[PDB]
Amino acid sequence: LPTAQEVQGLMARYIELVDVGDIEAIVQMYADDATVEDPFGQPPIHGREQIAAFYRQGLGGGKVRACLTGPVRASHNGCGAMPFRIEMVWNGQPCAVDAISVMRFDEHGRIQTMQAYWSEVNLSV
Repeated sequence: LPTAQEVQGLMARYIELVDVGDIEAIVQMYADDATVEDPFGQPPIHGREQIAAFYRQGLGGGKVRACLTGPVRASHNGCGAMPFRIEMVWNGQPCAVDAISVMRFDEHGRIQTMQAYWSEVNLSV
């Protein structure tokens, strides 16, 4: 179970992997039975294949950038939350999303649950 410092490291690493677009490396951060709710409010997806498909759809387009917009907030029970911004292209036009990711890690340091808070009010095209 990651310490608060280790959570800061892991969640920062996740953003780095999204930024360079390494689908396989992202998927390996997840527990094999992990759930993802992105955006929060939508039905969860379950398991590494479904999670792989999700990131392939989102990042497979090639030109996606992601960065922390503030520090990772970490707990002492293997959880954390971070503010970030994703920049993509739908239109040929640049668009961006401001989001917050909340993660719970398991006792092996893998992501058990991820929830991403955002909606169209956080979108700019």
